[PDB]
Amino acid sequence: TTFAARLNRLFDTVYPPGRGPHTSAEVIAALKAEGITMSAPYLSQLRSGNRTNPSGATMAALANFFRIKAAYFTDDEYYEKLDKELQWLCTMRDDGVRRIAQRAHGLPSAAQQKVLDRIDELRRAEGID
Amino acid sequence: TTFAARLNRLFDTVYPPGRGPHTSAEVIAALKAEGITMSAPYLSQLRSGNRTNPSGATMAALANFFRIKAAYFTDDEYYEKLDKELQWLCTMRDDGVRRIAQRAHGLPSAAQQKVLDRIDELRRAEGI
Repeated sequence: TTFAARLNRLFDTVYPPGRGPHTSAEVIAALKAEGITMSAPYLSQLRSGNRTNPSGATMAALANFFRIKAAYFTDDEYYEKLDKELQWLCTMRDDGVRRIAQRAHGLPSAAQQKVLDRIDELRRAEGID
Repeated sequence: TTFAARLNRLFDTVYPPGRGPHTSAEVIAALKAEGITMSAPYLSQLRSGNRTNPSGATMAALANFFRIKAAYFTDDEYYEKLDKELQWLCTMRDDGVRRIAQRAHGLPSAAQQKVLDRIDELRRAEGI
């Protein structure tokens, strides 16, 4: 929940289909495309963490870039109100979870539950739980 | 499957997190902000299909907004490779499968397999 934390978070979960995440320069690019002078290193130093605490414009820019609200960055709660769906994304990019979802999509609720229950058996078994 | 639909297919699949599908108006405005200009009711009739076969450049600026490639409208290869994969959501979203899918993410490589195995063990109990 540093700046660079929630920032990179975006960088790793929000991006167009058939496609990987945006580059820093891809962001910088879009930033000049709406007329915004942010130095490309000024992205890096902030993603690394060399001097956190950026200004609101500096924040609202890249919130509006990813097309989410900058309350994400400020309000610790919206961060959490969001991150659910936001995590949820990097969930469904996972083959395995895909395969599973696919297969178990045709069982009855009753049988799909055993799956859910079987799932639990294995997280416990891994020390996940 | 025609532009008026392919463009309508996009508003209803591609939209940002914690957000509703994209709006035509906010589509026009967002382009304008680039310095890029486009009519409101052109698009409206465009989406109605009351004016098809648009500028090669009209398609581009428009894909650019949705952050996808322009081929989505021309190239059906890229398309089917998408919208059916874009069709993943509603079938794999809010189903109850939601939890099954989101619990299962944490799992290790071997574990997910045991779950794949467990499913056929359950399908078999019906017919497979």
